[PDB]
Amino acid sequence: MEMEKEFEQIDKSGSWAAIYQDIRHEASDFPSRVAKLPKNKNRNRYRDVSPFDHSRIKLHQEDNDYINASLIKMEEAQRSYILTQGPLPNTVGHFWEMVWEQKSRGVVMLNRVMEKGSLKCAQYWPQKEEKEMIFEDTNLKLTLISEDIKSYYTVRQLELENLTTQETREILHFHYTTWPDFGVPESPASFLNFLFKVRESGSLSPEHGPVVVHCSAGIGRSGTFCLADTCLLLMDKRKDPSSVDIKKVLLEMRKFRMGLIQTADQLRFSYLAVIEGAKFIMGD
Ligand SMILES: CS(=O)(=O)N1C[C@H](O)[C@H]2C[C@@H]1CC[C@H]2O
Ligand SMILES: CS(=O)(=O)N1C[C@H](O)[C@H]2C[C@@H]1CC[C@H]2O
Repeated sequence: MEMEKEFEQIDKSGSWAAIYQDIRHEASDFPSRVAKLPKNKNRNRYRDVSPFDHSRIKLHQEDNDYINASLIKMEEAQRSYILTQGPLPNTVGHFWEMVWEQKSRGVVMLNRVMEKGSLKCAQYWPQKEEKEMIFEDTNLKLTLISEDIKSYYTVRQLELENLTTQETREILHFHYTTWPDFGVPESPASFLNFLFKVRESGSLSPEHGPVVVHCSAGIGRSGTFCLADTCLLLMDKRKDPSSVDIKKVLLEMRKFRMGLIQTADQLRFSYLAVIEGAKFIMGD
């Protein structure tokens, strides 16, 4: 079925939970043996969210190459994404090592450091220009260059230096700051505006390594971001945009990381975002 009228048909019939459970039942199951090794326990935030072995990002290190991060490669859309958990106190150096080694231009953050009165990820970037961060375990230096605070999101320019080689690179930090502590946003307008700002920066384009996108677990809000982006790109590429099937795209992405889209409300929100976004691109 088309999307916008499949949407109204699920609303009127109140069957979002059943649609979402079908996706959970059909989703891929692949091994994650490296994630579960005892030496990696303090490298995982949640015991039930792990990268698959076949798609995990490897650190360029011989001691321990493990990080909780997955490469999502979308062949028809010609886009790739790295989805990862929010960094832990003992993985902030690994996080920036991955950004460096994978040649990423942008980092997309969809959570606040504290939500619901608890810590959802480490403070992993510097908050003042004159107070830079040094990660001694991976030999990197990170400096805040500029910060632009807007009503729904903040963009930061960062400098990452590989202290072994003295090479430097400019990284863009795109921080969506207004996702509610509970539920999903009422309108997708600010989330779509944010997606378009990431696109306009070059951070999603083939002349760079994959964008790094995270929330707390790296599957829920993060899944919504890449699902919406890929569906909108496919609608632009194809002769028949109504042939894009958001459930099929989501199942394809779940071949590369488990659990993408965590609730039926997130699924409904993803439909809403793609529907509204397709009108602004031109459509209607
Ligand atoms: C009732 S439902 O399955 O269709 N469903 C939608 C409803 O709006 C509420 C509660 C439930 C699941 C998500 C949430 O959106
Ligand atoms: C058919 S589609 O547009 O919904 N779609 C094609 C796209 O390339 C992805 C995901 C999905 C089906 C498998 C794969 O080819």
